[PDB]
Amino acid sequence: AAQTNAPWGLARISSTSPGTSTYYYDESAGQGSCVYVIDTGIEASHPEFEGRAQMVKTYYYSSRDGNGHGTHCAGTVGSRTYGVAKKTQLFGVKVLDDNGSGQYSTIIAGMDFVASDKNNRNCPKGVVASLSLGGGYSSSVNSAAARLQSSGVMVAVAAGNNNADARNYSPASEPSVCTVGASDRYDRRSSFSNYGSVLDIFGPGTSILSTWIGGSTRSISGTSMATPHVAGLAAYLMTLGKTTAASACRYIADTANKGDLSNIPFGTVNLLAYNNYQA
Repeated sequence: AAQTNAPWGLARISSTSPGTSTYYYDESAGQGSCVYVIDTGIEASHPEFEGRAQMVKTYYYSSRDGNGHGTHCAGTVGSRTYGVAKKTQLFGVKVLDDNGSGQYSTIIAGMDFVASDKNNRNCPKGVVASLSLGGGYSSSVNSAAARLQSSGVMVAVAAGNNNADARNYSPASEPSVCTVGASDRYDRRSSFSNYGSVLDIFGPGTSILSTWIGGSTRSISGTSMATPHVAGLAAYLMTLGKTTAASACRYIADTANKGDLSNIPFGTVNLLAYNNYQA
């Protein structure tokens, strides 16, 4: 399949070269996979989700995305127009309040919830979790991601937006999950994108156009918006049977576009998410 005038980030993960505008992808589009978006929630009524999005857990007075961040990332995972896996199921876990903040205990509880709730769902092609959130280092937030990953969920986490080594950030620094950094439309590391040895892969993260609350669209920048690109790709590749949850991060790393990024610090991997789709 092909999406003309796709968001540049979509076009980038189907292209070896920057600056293209068409998103090429297998038509299976992540059907049969599930991606938990652990965030502010999802405006599941957004027409761009076509009923493929639903809230399954909130840790606040409402399950509504009164922020837009979670709807934005869910859009990059599986929205019709702005999404990588346009057929995947999206489940919303609202661990961030409508101001984008959230305590560690509640983010651990949401990760612990996904690891169980997945056994309640139909995801024959496997389960992915996109975590477009972060904070200071925590062994207990790290271990929760490791538990979610070990339970059989592909865990993609943002590296953080601190222009620093991600090893001081959580869940970013947890070794076993897929720590995702942000690139930009000219194949540079995003000015804010964290780096370091713990990073496994880079994704489009600067000026990402996706869904927003109120049925609108918005472009925002952040490693939080690169994560859903890799989550979506993970669901995509898992639906294709190319990988599994346990090895999806390694596979995306092996099949990435190597060495395409500028201002990648020494010791940080130079790998850009890439579906390697051949029409």
